[PDB]
Amino acid sequence: NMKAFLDELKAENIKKFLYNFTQIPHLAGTEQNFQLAKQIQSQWKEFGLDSVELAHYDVLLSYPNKTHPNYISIINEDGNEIFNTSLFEPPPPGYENVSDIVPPFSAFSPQGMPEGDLVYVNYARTEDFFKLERDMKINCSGKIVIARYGKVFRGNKVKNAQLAGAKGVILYSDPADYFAPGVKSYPDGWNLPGGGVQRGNILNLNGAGDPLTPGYPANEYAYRRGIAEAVGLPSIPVHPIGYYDAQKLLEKMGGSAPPDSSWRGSLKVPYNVGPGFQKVKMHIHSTNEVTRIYNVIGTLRGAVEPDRYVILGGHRDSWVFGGIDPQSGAAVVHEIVRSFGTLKKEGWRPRRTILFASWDAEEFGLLGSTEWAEENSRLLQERGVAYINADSSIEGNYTLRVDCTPLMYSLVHNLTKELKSPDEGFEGKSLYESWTKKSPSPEFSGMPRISKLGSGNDFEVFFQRLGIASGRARYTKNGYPLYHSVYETYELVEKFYDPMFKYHLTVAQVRGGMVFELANSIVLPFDCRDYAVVLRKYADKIYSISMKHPQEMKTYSVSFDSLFSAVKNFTEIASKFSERLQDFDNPIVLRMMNDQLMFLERAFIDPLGLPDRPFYRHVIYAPSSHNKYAGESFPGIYDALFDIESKVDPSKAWGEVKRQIYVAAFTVQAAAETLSEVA
Amino acid sequence: NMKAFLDELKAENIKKFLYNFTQIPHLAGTEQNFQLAKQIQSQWKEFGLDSVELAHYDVLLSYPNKTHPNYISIINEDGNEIFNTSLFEPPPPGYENVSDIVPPFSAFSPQGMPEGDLVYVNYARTEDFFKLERDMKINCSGKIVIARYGKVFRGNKVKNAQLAGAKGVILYSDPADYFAPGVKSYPDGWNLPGGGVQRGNILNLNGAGDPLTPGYPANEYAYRRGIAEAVGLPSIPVHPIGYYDAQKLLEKMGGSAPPDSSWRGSLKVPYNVGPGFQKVKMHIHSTNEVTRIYNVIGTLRGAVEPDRYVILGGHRDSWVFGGIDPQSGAAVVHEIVRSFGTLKKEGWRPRRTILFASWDAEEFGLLGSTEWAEENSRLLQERGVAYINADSSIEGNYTLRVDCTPLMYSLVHNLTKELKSPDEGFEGKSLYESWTKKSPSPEFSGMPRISKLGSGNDFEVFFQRLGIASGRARYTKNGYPLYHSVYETYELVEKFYDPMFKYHLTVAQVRGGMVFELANSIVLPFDCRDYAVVLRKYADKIYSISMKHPQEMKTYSVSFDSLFSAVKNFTEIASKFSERLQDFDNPIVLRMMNDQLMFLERAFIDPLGLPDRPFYRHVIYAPSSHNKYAGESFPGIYDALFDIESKVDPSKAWGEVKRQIYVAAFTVQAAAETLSEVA
Ligand SMILES: *[C@@H]1O[C@H](CO)[C@@H](O[C@@H]2O[C@H](CO)[C@@H](O[C@@H]3O[C@H](CO)[C@@H](O)[C@H](O[C@H]4O[C@H](CO)[C@@H](O)[C@H](O)[C@@H]4O)[C@@H]3O)[C@H](O)[C@H]2NC(C)=O)[C@H](O)[C@H]1NC(C)=O
Ligand SMILES: *[C@@H]1O[C@H](CO)[C@@H](O[C@@H]2O[C@H](CO)[C@@H](O[C@@H]3O[C@H](CO)[C@@H](O)[C@H](O[C@H]4O[C@H](CO)[C@@H](O)[C@H](O)[C@@H]4O)[C@@H]3O)[C@H](O)[C@H]2NC(C)=O)[C@H](O)[C@H]1NC(C)=O
Ligand SMILES: *[C@@H]1O[C@H](CO)[C@@H](O[C@@H]2O[C@H](CO)[C@@H](O)[C@H](O)[C@H]2NC(C)=O)[C@H](O)[C@H]1NC(C)=O
Ligand SMILES: *[C@@H]1O[C@H](CO)[C@@H](O[C@@H]2O[C@H](CO)[C@@H](O)[C@H](O)[C@H]2NC(C)=O)[C@H](O)[C@H]1NC(C)=O
Ligand SMILES: *[C@@H]1O[C@H](CO)[C@@H](O[C@@H]2O[C@H](CO)[C@@H](O)[C@H](O)[C@H]2NC(C)=O)[C@H](O)[C@H]1NC(C)=O
Ligand SMILES: *[C@@H]1O[C@H](CO)[C@@H](O[C@@H]2O[C@H](CO)[C@@H](O)[C@H](O)[C@H]2NC(C)=O)[C@H](O)[C@H]1NC(C)=O
Ligand SMILES: *[C@@H]1O[C@H](CO)[C@@H](O)[C@H](O)[C@H]1NC(C)=O
Ligand SMILES: *[C@@H]1O[C@H](CO)[C@@H](O)[C@H](O)[C@H]1NC(C)=O
Ligand SMILES: *[C@@H]1O[C@H](CO)[C@@H](O)[C@H](O)[C@H]1NC(C)=O
Ligand SMILES: *[C@@H]1O[C@H](CO)[C@@H](O)[C@H](O)[C@H]1NC(C)=O
Ligand SMILES: *[C@@H]1O[C@H](CO)[C@@H](O)[C@H](O)[C@H]1NC(C)=O
Ligand SMILES: *[C@@H]1O[C@H](CO)[C@@H](O)[C@H](O)[C@H]1NC(C)=O
Ligand SMILES: N[C@@H](CCC(=O)O)C(=O)O
Ligand SMILES: N[C@@H](CCC(=O)O)C(=O)O
Ligand SMILES: [Ca+2]
Ligand SMILES: [Ca+2]
Ligand SMILES: [Cl-]
Ligand SMILES: [Cl-]
Ligand SMILES: [Zn+2]
Ligand SMILES: [Zn+2]
Ligand SMILES: [Zn+2]
Ligand SMILES: [Zn+2]
Repeated sequence: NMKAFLDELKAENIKKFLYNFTQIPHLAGTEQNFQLAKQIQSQWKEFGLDSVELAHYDVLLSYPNKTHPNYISIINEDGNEIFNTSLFEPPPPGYENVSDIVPPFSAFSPQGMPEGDLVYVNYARTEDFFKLERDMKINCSGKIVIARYGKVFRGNKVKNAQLAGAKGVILYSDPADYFAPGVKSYPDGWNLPGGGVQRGNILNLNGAGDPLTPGYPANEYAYRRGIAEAVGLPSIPVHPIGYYDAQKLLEKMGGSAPPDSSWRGSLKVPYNVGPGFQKVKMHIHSTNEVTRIYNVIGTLRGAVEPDRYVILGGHRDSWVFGGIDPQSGAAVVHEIVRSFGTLKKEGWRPRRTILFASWDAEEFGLLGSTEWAEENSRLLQERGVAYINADSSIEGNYTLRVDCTPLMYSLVHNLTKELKSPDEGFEGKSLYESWTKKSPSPEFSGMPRISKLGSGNDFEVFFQRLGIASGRARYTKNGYPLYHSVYETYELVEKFYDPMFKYHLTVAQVRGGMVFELANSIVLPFDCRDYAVVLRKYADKIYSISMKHPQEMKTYSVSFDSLFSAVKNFTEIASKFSERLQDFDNPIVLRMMNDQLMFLERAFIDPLGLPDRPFYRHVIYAPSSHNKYAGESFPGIYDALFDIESKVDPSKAWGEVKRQIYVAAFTVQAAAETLSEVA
Repeated sequence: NMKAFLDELKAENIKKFLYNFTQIPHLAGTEQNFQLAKQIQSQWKEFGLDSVELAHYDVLLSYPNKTHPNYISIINEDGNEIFNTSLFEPPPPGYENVSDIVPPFSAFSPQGMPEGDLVYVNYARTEDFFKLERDMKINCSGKIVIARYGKVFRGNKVKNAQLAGAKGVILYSDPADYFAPGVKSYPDGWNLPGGGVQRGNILNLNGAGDPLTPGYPANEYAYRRGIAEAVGLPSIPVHPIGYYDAQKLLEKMGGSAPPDSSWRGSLKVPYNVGPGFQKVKMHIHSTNEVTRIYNVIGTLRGAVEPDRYVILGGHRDSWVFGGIDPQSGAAVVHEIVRSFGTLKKEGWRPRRTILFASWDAEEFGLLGSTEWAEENSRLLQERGVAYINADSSIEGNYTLRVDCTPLMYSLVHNLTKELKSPDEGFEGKSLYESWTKKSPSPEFSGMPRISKLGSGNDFEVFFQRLGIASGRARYTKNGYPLYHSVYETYELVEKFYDPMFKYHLTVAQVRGGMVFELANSIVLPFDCRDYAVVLRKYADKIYSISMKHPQEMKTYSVSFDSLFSAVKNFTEIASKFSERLQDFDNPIVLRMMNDQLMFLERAFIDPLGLPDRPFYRHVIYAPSSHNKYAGESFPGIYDALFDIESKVDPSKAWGEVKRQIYVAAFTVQAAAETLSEVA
């Protein structure tokens, strides 16, 4: 049973694995990450899984030219390079003989050497550019943005800069965002040093996966698009830097003052917006190449319903050592596997099949999970019960953070009531109790906050494309300063985040317990009434956004009646379905009603996808078009409404709002009807 | 059991229903067809079904203007109308007081009054236009085609004419195609009189359904496209005529002689190609309007697997009386229903649920079946076992004609061995025996011909869009002369086609028996090895077509290795799966293996659809792009190869051939892998 599963999980084992996974870098496409794949595969076999395979793909990756390094310069009137940005981050104590630390770079930047005047765009959010071009009338065409990291996924910043006419982008970490007050830089605390730099990709893939093979797995015979028809590439060069290098570029900034204090970081600088101050010159030399990646897929066959899959997955590739991101998730998955395999060795099997995955190339655009899911989509869509992600277990040590589909709200509520809080001041009390005192829902009542799933991690294809119920759980802060830098080490974790490994252990219990229950409970632990509740809230919300335009709603006859009508029927049919679920015995009726619960998330998929994003097919949730990390509810209506006052042809824009209301109402009705009696 | 089902079916009942369904016209969108819907619904209730509902939709239909009739004219130098074509067909004996016989028209023609010179294009097939523009260098721009009916779906002719620059199309029935030697015109035989005219729509919908709501059901709150963004409308006027009116238009034809004898009909005319001879003028005045249609859906709940649906469906709407098309199919469905409901009344239930449908508006583009399937797609795709169509039971009286997915080849083989042939000279012998002596397969061996499913009938959405295994069966000739004319009456059927109603009865046994077996057999009666066999044949075929371009295949490295490799694995995995299907007991393993058989057809669906035809998603079969009625195998590769010697950029054209090989190979592999062990 479950308690046996949970008691077998040990903090010491997690620590031991984390140490083992973080001694060398494990960058996607390198031999070191292949070797770790082979190790994971051996150990998952010894741990007891029925099978463990490597699935490999040849996908577009991106690396810096080892002999022609990337950097940024200030240049004078005569073209001499008076300031050069660092070529590498200062390696942390004791790691100075590690080879193959990839220098800071923006994966997938095109090559180029643009010169021009700087403009400072704050976080390069959609609204930051709105402030620039609309209020301040500053024009970014032919300019070079600098933008600080924070708030939104860096791909969105680059996209916004492109559309504003920019010819390059420089990203940097501002200490207002990445330097927490009163704690020391690494190695003496967990803050970002001025030489530290955040790596990461800058693609705008919108669920496509490998940019060369959208729709189809990048296997041995795959037909690849030419690089110019590739999906999601930036067309301007991009490079990130630390805040020491950034102070040098920002201190000379002229032109307009910052519009208000929310544009000002905490470097001792004016934070003028520009343009200009001498010029800035980018040197970027990174190549794209097709490179083999390896997913490890472990199978633990179910005893009764082996054709029903519960998937626990997270990535293995890291930018550098991956002490938090991802090896603190991976070390948790490893111990979960060990523990399931221990039960299995004593003759136990879960009722449903469990798949365990170590994904590759997540850092480069979720490529490993996506290619695999493109290869196995027919299996996943007819047999896929649930996907639980397993990236970083900790990004802080304050409380639990859970993002999931409404179908798992009750499962998570119940599970955390049975678990001991690891928090200081809640010993004896339940994880539910600490989590809900520390992070209460705004949306009602005596309950913990659970957020919407956006994207930016490996659950994306499973949820947004295929409609498999998904969740994720980790310990969070009240990203983190050392995110995607060389300073993310084992030492960072043991010394400053989780010395006892008890937050790790709690996350392993939450992740492992969700999976256990999904794989073993007789009736699937999904509550469809939870979907009914949030659908009303999302419909109230999208309605209020529309009601900011009362005249247009009158003129174009914009009714939401059909959506509220669908949400009411969903509520009603969902009640009747839960009554039936309580009142029945009989392996056919059980299978039928489980298939209804399993397919309910599936019912929200529209095979035509959302407008211009064919691979985002969930009608209720999609990643925000302005921030891949954030989920948006009723995304088709929300985007049809966004900035609608600026459109040229209002009747066409409002026509499209109404079309999206119709699609959402139809889809909510049709979802509901999957829970009606079947005949 | 089955024999009980079959013995309850009576020829007299079929005759009785046919008579009842053919006394007045039942045109889609008229009150008469609504009344027949209500009648069907009452009777299916009295016959015993658990429920019977009307599902209605508001769809774009097309009617002639009652006060401004459509016609064609010859006009002289001064614009006087010297010949006018008939306004109506001479009504048959005894029906001259029937009101609301819709005059001949081409449903969905736009309005217009074009004048110009005639050009004669034979059947207006793709190759006919190739002969015109390529060999004979005749140019159809600003001209008016006339084309005879035959060979290909009339929508394709209109499309071909449009792309050739034509400004109007006149369709007519040539006696070489619609006047069988040695039999008399109606009412004294079954031939087309010179005043008879073939109605029918001329849309190019490619699976879209209602032209205003592609993707989504045309329900009460549907957002409709404007008519100018509508799907599949012709942009030139079209009108059909009989061969008396056609002789008048053809006799004066000048310009080039016909290129050979296959362009010559059997009117005593030269069959000159034109252009010119005086001019031709079209008067077309038909409107498009949104009109309510009604499907009747009957449910017979399954006793064990009520969440698994076997669907028997056919249309109810007719152009006029619908004596063959469709009421001879509908009268068969009615008796099948009666007969199932009789068993039900004696306490029996089928194992799986059976749905019975009387579709509306099939004649206008398969709109009734498609809208319903767009509304219920989530149900159909997770629960849909099979669809059997039930249009015209007879189009002749020579032998059986069966088109179906390979998955039903063995079911149909077995079923027809248990049925008595109704043929003259095969009394005592089996339907299998007559069918295979009369119509032997070219493709191998001692077996009857079974054709590929194309489209042009209500199975389209179920098979080509949703991937539900489908079939159809009817008696055929060695279309038929009176197709879609006023002369298609009950009398036509009783006097000349099937006086005893024994061909009807045989078709009711074949249709009803297929459904019985699908709904009641413990293991689904699908043989996946049958798919393996035809996949090799289709891959040999597509390969041979490519090998007509050996140089290009060398230059661009066009390999089919991946496809043959996928077909071999499918063959192998399909053998192993059938071994397992024989060797097992246990309601879970049974359900699992049935789900594997049910989803196998589903596995061939590509959610991105075929290029430019998003609603044709089956990778193995699609309607021919040159003839909606004909199925084409590996349609994505075949269309990438079609007329490839004429493309401007050969490396791009051959690039697209290879991409399609990759899609087909991936899809065959992925389909196969759904039949592998599940964990
Ligand atoms: C939520 O669930 C309910 C089911 O309880 C469902 O209600 C349906 O609403 C539609 C109207 O929106 C109803 O449509 C009617 O159907 C009848 C036949 O039974 C027609 O005669 C009616 O048509 C006339 O009136 C229209 C409206 O003014 C006219 O425009 C039209 O031209 C006709 O004159 C009418 O269309 C439907 O019957 C009910 N079903 C019920 C009550 O069982 C509702 O739609 C669901 N919500 C969503 C978004 O799906
Ligand atoms: C039909 O079924 C069979 C399964 O029985 C399946 O065979 C697979 O074929 C591919 C090759 O097309 C194999 O790929 C290999 O994988 C190994 C790892 O196990 C690699 O080391 C190999 O890579 C090297 O060689 C390549 C080819 O020259 C190089 O291009 C590459 O860069 C490497 O140097 C190789 O890729 C795969 O392992 C087998 N699986 C087996 C035999 O189990 C076949 O693909 C199926 N057909 C289709 C269309 O799916
Ligand atoms: C991580 O742990 C594994 C196994 O516990 C270590 O890999 C083993 O290393 C020993 C000594 O070289 C060998 O006997 C085995 O062949 C290895 N097992 C494998 C690959 O499965 C691995 O060295 C540890 N990594 C580090 C850096 O400490
Ligand atoms: C979470 O736990 C609650 C309380 O145990 C569960 O709700 C009860 O479930 C039982 C078992 O079916 C019902 O008889 C009770 O009537 C339910 N009570 C309440 C308060 O609703 C709930 O089902 C659990 N959720 C899961 C496991 O998904
Ligand atoms: C077709 O058959 C049906 C029923 O067998 C006939 O409809 C019935 O007509 C009688 C006499 O008018 C009434 O008592 C019933 O109300 C009708 N039943 C219905 C609508 O279900 C129908 O008239 C026949 N049609 C023709 C043209 O013969
Ligand atoms: C059609 O009938 C043939 C002959 O009865 C069936 O094939 C046999 O099926 C039985 C029952 O499972 C097997 O034990 C035999 O070995 C099969 N024999 C042959 C010649 O293959 C076939 O399964 C039937 N097809 C259906 C009902 O789909
Ligand atoms: C790295 O830089 C130099 C200069 O262009 C050259 O040797 C080599 O082509 C580069 N490597 C690449 C493009 O991968
Ligand atoms: C920047 O680097 C370039 C190329 O190596 C060099 O010419 C220049 O001197 C450098 N500038 C400084 C200040 O070091
Ligand atoms: C973890 O522990 C303490 C407890 O509040 C906290 O103050 C400290 O900042 C935390 N560590 C990190 C890295 O957030
Ligand atoms: C039928 O024709 C006449 C002339 O245009 C007119 O009375 C009426 O508008 C027409 N009906 C239509 C367009 O439905
Ligand atoms: C054709 O019909 C028109 C309109 O009714 C009329 O003016 C003309 O006379 C007709 N031609 C003949 C030959 O009847
Ligand atoms: C039906 O019966 C006879 C038998 O051969 C045939 O000659 C006749 O042409 C058939 N009827 C039709 C309409 O095809
Ligand atoms: N999690 C990685 C990848 C995100 C993505 O490519 O969507 C990041 O946030 O950088
Ligand atoms: N069966 C009808 C309709 C075909 C279609 O619209 O596809 C015909 O052939 O006219
Ligand atoms: Ca891909
Ligand atoms: Ca529609
Ligand atoms: Cl996660
Ligand atoms: Cl048919
Ligand atoms: Zn990560
Ligand atoms: Zn990361
Ligand atoms: Zn028909
Ligand atoms: Zn027809």
